[PDB]
Amino acid sequence: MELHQIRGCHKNDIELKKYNIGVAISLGNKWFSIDNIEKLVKWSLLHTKEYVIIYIADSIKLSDSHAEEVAIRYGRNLFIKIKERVSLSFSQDEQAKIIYATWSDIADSKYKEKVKYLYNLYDKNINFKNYIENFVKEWVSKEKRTFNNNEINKFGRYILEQLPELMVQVKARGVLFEAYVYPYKTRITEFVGLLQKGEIFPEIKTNILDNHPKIFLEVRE
Repeated sequence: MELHQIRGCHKNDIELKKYNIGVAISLGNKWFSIDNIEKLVKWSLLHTKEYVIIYIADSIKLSDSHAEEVAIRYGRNLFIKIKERVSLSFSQDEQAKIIYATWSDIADSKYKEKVKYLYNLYDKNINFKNYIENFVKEWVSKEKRTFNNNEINKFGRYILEQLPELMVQVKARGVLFEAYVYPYKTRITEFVGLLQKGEIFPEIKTNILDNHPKIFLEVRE
């Protein structure tokens, strides 16, 4: 595993250890085996400024929040497996650098205001709604299963919940992390790139972005 492509800084800022690094796990994505998560976490500990923040970032009713629901159904059991692998793979010195951020650790009141902005935009702006939905339709068109329009719309809202964490630097239990690692560029990361630059839906940048954009580090074998 090494850095492939970087959006938001130069290669020199990474080998200089300027930033804390988040490991965004897409639970249910076949690449995020425990072995690959361990390799992302290993790489992150070696390149980080200080901390590695592990969190659930995607999931393509016991809670009003899909990301919360995911957290309590599956995110906890995943965190339990990662913890045990880590305590056998790393020294007590390294384990102290790891923060297991739950959805509620990240989605504080400031975060929820951003999400709420997006939800309202999804409901009142039909171009924005239509665009978010097509991300969903693209994904589902590479899966076998079909989905109705009502579920497409629901899946779109799930994206908006995670959007601020990809766009802005947020704190996880009082620890700012400026960059996150992910094994592949996606349509989401290209979308976020445009949002941060105000080249698409510029109202979003005006209302939720703070001139400290999340840095995306593409890291894989």
